[PDB]
Amino acid sequence: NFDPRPVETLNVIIPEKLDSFINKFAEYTHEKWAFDKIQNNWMYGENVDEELKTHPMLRPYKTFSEKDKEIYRWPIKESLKAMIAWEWTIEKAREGEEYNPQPPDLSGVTLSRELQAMAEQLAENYHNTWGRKKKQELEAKGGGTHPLLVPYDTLTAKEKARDREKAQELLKFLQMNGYAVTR
Repeated sequence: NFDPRPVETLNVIIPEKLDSFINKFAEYTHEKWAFDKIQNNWMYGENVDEELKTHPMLRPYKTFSEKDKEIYRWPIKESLKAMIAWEWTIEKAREGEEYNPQPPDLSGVTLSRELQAMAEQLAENYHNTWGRKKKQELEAKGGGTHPLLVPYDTLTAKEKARDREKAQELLKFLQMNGYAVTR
């Protein structure tokens, strides 16, 4: 049984100051995506094409329209709104330690046990968001089920990994930019 209730973000307001973090982290997430594509021999094209390995978003984040930037900014805003809804504090406590994209490597950033615990809550909320969306999709398309429509805690480690990776990346990037996140 699975009744996912992701945190309701619609009326959560992110403080204006965090817009600098949103834009830097959006840029990073695009750069990481682009890096992997370019490593796999992808190139700029006017259309997405898996045969030719072209993609129109293989160019600098700074050249994007607002709409295209929002592709990366929206999920980050949704993450921060969850954190704010949970009454976590996010404060710039320290100076940050921070077409051929070469994004920062996050593999050397270590989260405290307590930040890892916070990453688990984020990960579960990602799963709940996907899950509630998936139930609506299924019903709109005529029913059926999906094997991952189970509570987060019941997922295997492999099934948890994508959500865990997402949550860690956000917290690591916050830490690298000098933010303390507490509850």
